[PDB]
Amino acid sequence: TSVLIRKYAIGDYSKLLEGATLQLTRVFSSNDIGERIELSDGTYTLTELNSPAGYSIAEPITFKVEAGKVYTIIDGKQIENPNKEIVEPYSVEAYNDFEEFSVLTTQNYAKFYYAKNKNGSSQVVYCFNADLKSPPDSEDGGKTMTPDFTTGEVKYTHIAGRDLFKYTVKPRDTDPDTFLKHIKKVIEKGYREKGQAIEYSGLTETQLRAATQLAIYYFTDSAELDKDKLKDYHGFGDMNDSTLAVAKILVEYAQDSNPPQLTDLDFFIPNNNKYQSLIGTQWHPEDLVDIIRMEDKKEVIPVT
Repeated sequence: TSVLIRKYAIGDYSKLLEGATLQLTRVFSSNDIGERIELSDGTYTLTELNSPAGYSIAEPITFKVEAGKVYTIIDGKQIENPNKEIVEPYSVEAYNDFEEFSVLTTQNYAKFYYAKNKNGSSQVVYCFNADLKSPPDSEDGGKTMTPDFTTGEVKYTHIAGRDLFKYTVKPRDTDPDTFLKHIKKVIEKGYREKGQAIEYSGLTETQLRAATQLAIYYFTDSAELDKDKLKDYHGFGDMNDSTLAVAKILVEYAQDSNPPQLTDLDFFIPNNNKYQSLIGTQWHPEDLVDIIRMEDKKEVIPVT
């Protein structure tokens, strides 16, 4: 089974962290794409022999390879590897479709966000960080690559939508597994596909899309589903009463005790920390490989 060892800096996933001296029980230096290793079945340990400058030594990672599957093992618990990522990081395009015009109530929603799948199709995505920059504007609705993607200024890593709590700025939740369940349930009952059947009476596709986006913000950024609070909140002032009631339905479903009906979703992380990460609406496992992810805490010593 193929694995890629990747070193990251906690709180800034815009690039891999190079210069970490790492040891697999092989010694190597963490690089910018990852260290590829084909391994047969057994139990392995990754140890940071030396951190880069300004970073602390991370705890060792124990993982098991067994029959084409990888499992991370932390304190009496064995879980399927949460980190499944594309081999070429920061190489996928996402865009905001400026060609698409459709009102939320009276104004253009103007938040029609998409990611490009490997085969050139597109999937609806939602912003995961209300305060950060939306994916590059595309005047022609994704038909051509934006200059931000082509120049390499804004590109995304496609990962499996697991271990997502770390990407949030003001999470409502305190438990990452509960958080993941909430997110998967909003997506499940929300707007997933152009042309889908909208079952809520009177609602348009754009209105369900908006309600879905706000329901995501409810969990990622602790947005309040209150008309008076939404007045000046990222355009949601234009959301009508019926549409906010559906946002509330999405949230209340997500919060209920039932397990998510879907399994895994695509997620996308930018190579620019000013840009939002994005939660997807589809699942493309074909390009994802097992990552052994290790993350380093930056030190912050007061300059005296």
